[PDB]
Amino acid sequence: GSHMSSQTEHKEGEKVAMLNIPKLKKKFSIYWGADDATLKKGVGMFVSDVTTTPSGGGHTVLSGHRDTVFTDLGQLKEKDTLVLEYDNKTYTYEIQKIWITHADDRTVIIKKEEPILTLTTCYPFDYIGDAPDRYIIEAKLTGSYSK
Repeated sequence: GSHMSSQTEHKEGEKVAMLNIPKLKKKFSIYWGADDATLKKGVGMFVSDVTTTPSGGGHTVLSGHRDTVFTDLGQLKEKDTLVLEYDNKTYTYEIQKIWITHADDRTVIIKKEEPILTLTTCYPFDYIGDAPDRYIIEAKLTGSYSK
């Protein structure tokens, strides 16, 4: 009963926002939800009754994996910033603190009464599936743009 398909409303596996890095001048496509079951997508946004998208003050969680090392040095730093594009609006975030937590850390996947961007990734080649310790990049919204 999956013959019918939908494409227009916020749906998991669909591009809803784009992640752009100014310091590293790197860009990544962020799709609604983050299905780890399939390796089709690369980066997905956590979706839960507590997790929400960055459209104006909310808990934003990013999910990704680590492949190789290139600009990781500039990625992990409070001087780095994460720009998110949503609804033709650009949100400017800034790395506040970087640490590592377990994949079962709901404290980092809870709800936030403020616009905070948290990135959780890892899935190393050494470990198959959801690595035990995932890297966490915490960032807060400093500026926002709207066109």
